[PDB]
Amino acid sequence: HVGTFENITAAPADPILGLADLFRADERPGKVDLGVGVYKDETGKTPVLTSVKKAEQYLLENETTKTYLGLDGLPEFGRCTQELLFGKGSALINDKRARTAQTPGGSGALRVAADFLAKNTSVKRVWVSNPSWPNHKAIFNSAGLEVREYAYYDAENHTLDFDALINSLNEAQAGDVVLFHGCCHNPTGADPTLEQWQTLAQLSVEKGWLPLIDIAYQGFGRGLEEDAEGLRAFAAMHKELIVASSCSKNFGLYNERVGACTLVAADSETVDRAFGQMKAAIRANYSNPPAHGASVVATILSNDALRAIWEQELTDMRQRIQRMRQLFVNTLQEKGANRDFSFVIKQNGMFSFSGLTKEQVLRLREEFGVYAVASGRVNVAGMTPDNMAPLCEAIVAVL
Amino acid sequence: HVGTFENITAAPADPILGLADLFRADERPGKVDLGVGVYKDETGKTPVLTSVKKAEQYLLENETTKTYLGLDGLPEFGRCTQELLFGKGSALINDKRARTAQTPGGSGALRVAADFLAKNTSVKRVWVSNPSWPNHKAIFNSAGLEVREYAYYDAENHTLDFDALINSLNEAQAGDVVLFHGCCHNPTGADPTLEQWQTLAQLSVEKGWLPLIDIAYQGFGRGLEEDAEGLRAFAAMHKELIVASSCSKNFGLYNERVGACTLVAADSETVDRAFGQMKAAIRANYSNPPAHGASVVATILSNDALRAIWEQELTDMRQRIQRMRQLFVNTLQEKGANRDFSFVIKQNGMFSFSGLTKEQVLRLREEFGVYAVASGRVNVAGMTPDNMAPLCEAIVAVL
Repeated sequence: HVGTFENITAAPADPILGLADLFRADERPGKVDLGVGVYKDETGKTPVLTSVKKAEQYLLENETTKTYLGLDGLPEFGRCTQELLFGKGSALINDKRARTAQTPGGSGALRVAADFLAKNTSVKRVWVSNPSWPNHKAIFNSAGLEVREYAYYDAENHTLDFDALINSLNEAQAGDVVLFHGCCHNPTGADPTLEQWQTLAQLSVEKGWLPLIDIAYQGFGRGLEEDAEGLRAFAAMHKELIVASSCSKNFGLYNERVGACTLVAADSETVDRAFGQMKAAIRANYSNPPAHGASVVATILSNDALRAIWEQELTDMRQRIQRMRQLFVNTLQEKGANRDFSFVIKQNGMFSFSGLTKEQVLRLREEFGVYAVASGRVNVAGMTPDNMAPLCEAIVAVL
Repeated sequence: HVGTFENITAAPADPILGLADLFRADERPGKVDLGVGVYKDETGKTPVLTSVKKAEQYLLENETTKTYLGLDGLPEFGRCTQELLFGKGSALINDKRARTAQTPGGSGALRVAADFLAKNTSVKRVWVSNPSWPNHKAIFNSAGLEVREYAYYDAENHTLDFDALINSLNEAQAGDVVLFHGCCHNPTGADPTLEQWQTLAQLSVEKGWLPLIDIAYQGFGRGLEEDAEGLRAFAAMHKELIVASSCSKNFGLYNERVGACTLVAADSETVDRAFGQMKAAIRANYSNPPAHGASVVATILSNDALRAIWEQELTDMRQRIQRMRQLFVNTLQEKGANRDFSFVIKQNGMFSFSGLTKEQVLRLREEFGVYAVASGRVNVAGMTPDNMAPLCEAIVAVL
């Protein structure tokens, strides 16, 4: 009998992993990795937040069981998540129109949403932005859902081409899902203004789309509340929506897999009915979600002092990112960049498209030891006041 | 337009939660919960193990980042898992034939295995015992795989009807997956002898089944090494295996979602191809597995002192369960039970089928506050020296 695994085709090499290997083997002292996918501080570290360490100590000292939680996880974490998303006192929460399942990361939430939609609704198609966050397609396709892209970023002029966006969405049908990044669009950093969000929300009601908001950077754009404005504009106008939220970045809890899938429906009866089926989707997957990270988040958010420490940590991250954005632009100008990069200070979060070609990206790595991903996406948190001049000189040299 | 969620039909109520609800509302003091699905100690608690607390303290002190690891999780956890499953000096390990992805519990492992099989192999069918763990069907069905049942337990006579088992498996085709519980069959507690495992292993090679060993109770039957005998009998004889392992029960890490999916193939290059695609299945699901529980397990197993503590704790759990089995039988006899329950003494792990009718189970609950599941499955870890007499008196009264 031939082996069941004998003829499996190798998965394509991960170009990201390959760059990471090359980088760690690179012995040049001047090397700089702008391709990284997580936050880094000024020293190049991705530390455990102090608020998280404190919460973990509290759990160490107080947890008396690790017995299974329900399929939807820790109720307190669900409540905290809904408040972050919709605001405390939200009419939506008061009307009991939202149900939240804690999931292993926003990634887990996206897959749970995908499986739930596939098994219980007529949704066939999910629309995502161009450029897309690479992982959306794999997740939705895995559940049997088609993924299509709508117009979003004007790469030549470095803008969110809103008119192109709206027009391209005319192709989306009632009952399709349209996925928007809540804030800090990954990878462009180009977000709708509030007016644009309101226009999108109205359009979604007129066209009958089911909005899915992927929000993994609440707090990295302009602030916690500001960053939720778009989501809330949608929540105000829609009877239904899905939110896949993450605490990986804003709590620095990446590997603990802390996020949630929130369902909103027209009324309590409907959302409860839907949620029962979402729980079934969870039962057929990983059964119940990992407690530690969600416990940490609930612990931080349900304590005034810890929460304040965390909010400052988040503000510090946001502001370092903004500083690097401004310093990048100014240093490019100082180094004689032959064109303007002001778009960088108009963009939110750790990622922007540099506008560099793949050839320029290659040249940057080979000649200058400056690493970016093929798309030209750079993580400004990979920049520091000490590495900024040489990396900008390098960029100017390849323009 | 409206409601994508409006036409969703209600999930059937799950009687488990229903029974938990009933139990919770039951204010009677004599309550005995034999329906629970986790280990409980003599005081009726599901504690965090001391070895685990020590490991968590060490992590708090030493961890400096929670940045994403690979989709396969923590390498050291993978290695320790493999060593537990296959033993020191395993030729299989020496030949580099195994790869392990840390997953969110054995449940996550089973789903990942299912998705990996569905997307990359010709497996159409997974065979499970009658009865088996209730979630197997949902998990495999979710991935598009049919689930079929093989004969296993003779409920009238309280035996693993091995001849019935073997014959029923003649229907399993080459390339089908056949799932066996590694030890402490859930829910019967009836395990194959080593000779029976060897017979199954040989049959499996002859018939070309892909064995999937679901092992969630290693150490609860006869001991760590003994409980792996079955798995190892399969490993000795097979070019390919999948193991879904869990640390939920033997480390008391239930809600941290610590388990693994281990692929074994004919050789290193083959298992690498398979493993790459398993990683893709993970990427389309929850992406990274949750670090905390796996870090705990790796910390314990890679330290001689901590490991020795953990093994003693595991022995204590195993031995308590065995003592309750013995005590249950002796107490029923002394209480004049109108029949023999001696089958309970030889069964392995925390579960047995009591043989009580649903009428008797209902009466047990309504009249005596003794809670079993409708199937008559009892969790003997729900028994204690203190509750044993009234428990057995209630049972005698309903016989």
